[PDB]
Amino acid sequence: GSEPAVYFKEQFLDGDGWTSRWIESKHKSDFGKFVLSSGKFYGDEEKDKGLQTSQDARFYALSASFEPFSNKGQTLVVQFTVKHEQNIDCGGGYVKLFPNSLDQTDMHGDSEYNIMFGPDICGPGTKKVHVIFNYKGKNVLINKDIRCKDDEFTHLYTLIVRPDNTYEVKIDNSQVESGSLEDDWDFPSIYAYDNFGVLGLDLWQVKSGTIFDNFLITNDEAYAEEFGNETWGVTKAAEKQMKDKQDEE
Ligand SMILES: [Ca+2]
Repeated sequence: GSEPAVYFKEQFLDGDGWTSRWIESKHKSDFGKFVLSSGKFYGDEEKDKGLQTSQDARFYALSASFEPFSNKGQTLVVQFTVKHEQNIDCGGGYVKLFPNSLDQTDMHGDSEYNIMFGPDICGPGTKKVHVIFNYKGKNVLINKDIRCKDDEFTHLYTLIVRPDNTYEVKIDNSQVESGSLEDDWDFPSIYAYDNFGVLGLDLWQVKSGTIFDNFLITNDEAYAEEFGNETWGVTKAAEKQMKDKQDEE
C-alpha cells in the first residue's frame, strides 16, 4: 500500500527457523558451529535467543543473504547486539556486509566485503570497534580509536553512514564517535556501494560463547534507534538483575 526500508532483520524468534536463512561456509571443513541460545543469564529467555559461538579456538563463517540494495543517495544503518557472556579473552564480534556476488558456501576471511563493523577483542591491547570501508581494492580502517565493551553483558552496536559522507558510531544507543569519511579514513561517492546482498559473521575466537542478536540493516536512523530500544533496551535491566542474582549465589 501507499516508510523506513528494512533491508534485513534477524531476531531468532522462530526457534530452529533461522537454519533456512543462514548458510554455513564450506570453505574450510573445520569452522566452528553457531548454536541458538540465550545463554546462562538473560533479559528474557525467548527474546534473548541469538547465535552463540560454541567451539573454542575456531574460525566462524555463517552468513545471511537478503534482497540486494544500494545505499546511493540514502543513509545506511547496520546494527546488532553482541554479548560476550564468556568473559572473552580474544575474539571477534563484528559483521561484514558483502555484495550479492558473494558465494555464501565459500565465504572466508579473504572474501571481498563492502563494509566491516563491530568490536574486536584480543587481550588488553585490543578492545576496539572496527569501521572498515572497502575502497578502490583496499580495506581502509578508521583512524580513530573507538573503545569497545568487554564485559559479559549485551551491547548494541550501530554504524550510521550518511550520503553527505558523514558517519556516526553508537554503543548502547548513545553516540561514541562521529566525523567525516574524508577526515577519518585515508581514502563524494566514497560512502556508496552498488550492491549489498549478504551479512556475514566471519571471525575467530579463542574463548567462545559470544551471542549475536537483533540484526538490522535499514535506511533510517530514527527507526534503528527505536528498534535498538525495542531490543537491547528491553534486554538491559533484566539481564543485569539476573546476573546479579547469580553472582550472589
Ligand atoms: Ca533474539
